[PDB]
Amino acid sequence: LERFELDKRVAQRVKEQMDTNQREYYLREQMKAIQKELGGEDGLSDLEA
Amino acid sequence: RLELPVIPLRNTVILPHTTTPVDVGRAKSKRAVEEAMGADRLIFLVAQRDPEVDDPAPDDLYTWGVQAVVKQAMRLPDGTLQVMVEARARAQVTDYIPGPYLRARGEVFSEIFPIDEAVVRVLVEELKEAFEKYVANHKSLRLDRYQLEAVKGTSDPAMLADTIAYHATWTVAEKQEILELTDLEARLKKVLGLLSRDLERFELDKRVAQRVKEQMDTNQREYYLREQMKAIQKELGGEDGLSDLEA
Amino acid sequence: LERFELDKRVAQRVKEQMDTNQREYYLREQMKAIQKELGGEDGLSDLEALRKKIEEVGMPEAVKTKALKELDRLERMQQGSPEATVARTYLDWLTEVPW
Amino acid sequence: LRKKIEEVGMPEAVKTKALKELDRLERMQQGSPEATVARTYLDWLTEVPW
Repeated sequence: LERFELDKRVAQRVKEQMDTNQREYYLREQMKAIQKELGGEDGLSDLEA
Repeated sequence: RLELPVIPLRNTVILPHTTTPVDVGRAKSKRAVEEAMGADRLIFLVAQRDPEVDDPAPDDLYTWGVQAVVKQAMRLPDGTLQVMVEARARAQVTDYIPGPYLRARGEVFSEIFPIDEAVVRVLVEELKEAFEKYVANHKSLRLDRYQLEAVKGTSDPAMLADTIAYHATWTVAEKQEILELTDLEARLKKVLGLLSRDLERFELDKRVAQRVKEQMDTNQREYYLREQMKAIQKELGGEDGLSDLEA
Repeated sequence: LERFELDKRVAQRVKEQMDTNQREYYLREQMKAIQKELGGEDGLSDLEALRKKIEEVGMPEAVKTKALKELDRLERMQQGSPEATVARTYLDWLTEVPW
Repeated sequence: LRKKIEEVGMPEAVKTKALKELDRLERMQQGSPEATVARTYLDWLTEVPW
């Protein structure tokens, strides 16, 4: 029963780990979505020149 | 105007002729509410700073108070007394006596509003248009749609402008910036500019939403095509050839 | 008549510059806020002090430009194997060369 | 290791960099390389008495 309980706790632990990996990923992609929009502000109409 | 009670603003700015609650959470301002019930119900609402020191400090107050005849004043005495205000007009806080609690003199009723009510009520209509375009696109700020029944069927442009200014929710400092202005005509310019800025933020939300879906598609299919190409490379006998001194 | 039309256009465009400034203000809030929250205290305020300093470090124009480009290629790497440290030491060099 | 910096006497610069590498902590300490190298620099510094 003890090793049942430790397996339950480590299963919930890697569950929380995976959920944090995913949530961090969505926040990282949101960060890069903010990040894209400064070099394109700088990069404008060089091409016609 | 007559050392009327300074009952502070708890994260609000009380605008002329709109109902917005005022309570107490301290005995100090409860004594201002006691003289509000004692000086025959004409109080002097002064804005205090972002989150208040537990005593009203002299650095708390700001220049423009508002004149408010108390509509309702509930007695729930445990340190909280629901003294309601539907204000009359703003005024400049002339001086301040340092407390606790603080006294303040204030200017007379602001009953001066400019001429050409045709252009001002066209601006009222345009502000109604912009607030319809704002709330129907900003449900995202947990905004409400009974705030647009509170603009239709009324003839006071002051009550109208204060209705759209408060029910377009933002920080206390910008409502105080609205409370700075004595003109009827530039106050709607202020509200329109702030809502145009926040619709620009809604457009920002749109473009970063587009970019987030783009990043999902690009990074996933890049991983997809990399493992495509490397499976192809391990199908070929170019796995043999990569040996030089190994060879 | 044309002068008052120019008055209204200038007032609306000053409001537009305010809206773009406040949009950029929120975006800078989010870039520093995420690289504080999803970063290591902005690498002990490295990005903050440098974006302050690119102004403060008097430089020529294209050099200021390239410095902001160093700013833009970062704000995603401060744990990093060189991808942090290469642009961090290069920002630190071209701040500490006397112009 | 948060208590450690004012548990052990320091010079000002060692104190301040110890506070710095304290600040980069308090997350996952098994991966995430800013945290583990902050923990190592916090140990290798703050366990030097002064």
